[PDB]
Amino acid sequence: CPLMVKVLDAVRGSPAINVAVHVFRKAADDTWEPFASGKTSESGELHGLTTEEEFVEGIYKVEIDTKSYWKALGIPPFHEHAEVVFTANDSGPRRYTIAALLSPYSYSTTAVVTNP
Amino acid sequence: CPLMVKVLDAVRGSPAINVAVHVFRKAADDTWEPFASGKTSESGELHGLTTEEEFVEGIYKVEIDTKSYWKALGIPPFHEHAEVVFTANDSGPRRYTIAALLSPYSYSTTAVVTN
Amino acid sequence: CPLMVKVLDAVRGSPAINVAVHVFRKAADDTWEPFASGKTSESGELHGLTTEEEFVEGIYKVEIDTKSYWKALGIPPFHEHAEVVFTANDSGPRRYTIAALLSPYSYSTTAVVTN
Amino acid sequence: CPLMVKVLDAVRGSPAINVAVHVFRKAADDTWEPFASGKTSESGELHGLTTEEEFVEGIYKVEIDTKSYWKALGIPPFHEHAEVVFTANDSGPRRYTIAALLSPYSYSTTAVVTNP
Ligand SMILES: [Cl-]
Ligand SMILES: [Cl-]
Ligand code: NA
Ligand code: NA
Repeated sequence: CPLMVKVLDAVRGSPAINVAVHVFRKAADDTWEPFASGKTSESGELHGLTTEEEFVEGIYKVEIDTKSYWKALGIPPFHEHAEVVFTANDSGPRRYTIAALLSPYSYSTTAVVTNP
Repeated sequence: CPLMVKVLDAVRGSPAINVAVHVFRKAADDTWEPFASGKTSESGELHGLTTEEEFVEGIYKVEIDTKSYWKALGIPPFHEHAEVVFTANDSGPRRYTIAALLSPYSYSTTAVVTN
Repeated sequence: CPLMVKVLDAVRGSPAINVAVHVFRKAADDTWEPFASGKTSESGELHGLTTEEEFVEGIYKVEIDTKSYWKALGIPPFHEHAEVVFTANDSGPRRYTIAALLSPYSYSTTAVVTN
Repeated sequence: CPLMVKVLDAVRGSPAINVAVHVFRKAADDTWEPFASGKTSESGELHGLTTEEEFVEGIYKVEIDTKSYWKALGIPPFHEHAEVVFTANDSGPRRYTIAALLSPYSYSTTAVVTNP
């Protein structure tokens, strides 16, 4: 599991469940190519997006579909989605956790990068 | 002037208006002594808490009354208040902006310190 | 005026100065068209990106060039940039402040929307 | 495990390790009485602070010793500590996770309250 996504809801104080997440990898022509996707679980987590073999160095984008999440709760949101863009680097063994904390008009995102 | 408080509401995307703020300063006996208080304006800001003369070196606590703010909006919040504790003016006078971004079950606080 | 960007540095407790910001607007063909750009001032603010006349309804993307900011300060950052995507002016004209609070491996963004 | 504390470092993108955490419970005389304490682990977590039996309804304070953490890293910080104050409420079964994300001049705290 080299890449995991965790989403929290700051209004309810809970995991953000059933949030759609789309991952893209930047192609040689500078376009975003679909890479992996899923929906967060009851724990607000999305595991098994990729493998160590496929997750090579590159520029990746994680799109978290926040607007659909808030609309389902009946809360008017600001953003279309949250976008997290970063370079994956082979500086020794690494695991990446992309965390996001959501509010209707604000979000925060943190990366937790560890040596397993 | 040397100490300002700014509060935003992350649910509405607006300044957090009429939020009560209490400032304390740690005394020689280690107790929290009342220092200043007020309420945020329509812009979510609270100015005029103190003066350069009165705002001496010390340990200060800025208590932002978040629970009362959320309850008045009909939203159940988690925290009793947000507490911001810091040493001020230990390298000479500075201007401090204590900013807070509020959600019902989360908040962030940042300090902007200028010379 | 109707669109302002404000950026703070959570490591230094200061405005984030000289941060490049690029704004795009989604076109009818679903592509991101350049809309405006600039750099934050000594106050961490970027004013004058657009006018009420030009800032019509649409989907906008505000790209804040965080990696270049951190690299210039000698700090290794995680993100390439912070991207803020939103629909603007769909219920008539509004004034938008896009605020961002930066750390090397984390950022937050908030919108303050006024009528 | 009704109460857990998790601390992250936003400068390094890592768990905040060996951070001292002190929990207090508000007494009848309005004073803060020591309740539990510990240091965050290699995962930035602090488990086993209390038990379901002892963790009754009340007002609690979680103090995270951020200044000592940053001083050890040689980074000048703003806050003396981060303080998280809340009422524990018996609205059915509950687990509380107090999360904190630390930067030298800013921190964020979130509560994740779940029904186990
Ligand atoms: Cl003042
Ligand atoms: Cl503008
Ligand atoms: Na994975
Ligand atoms: Na516990």
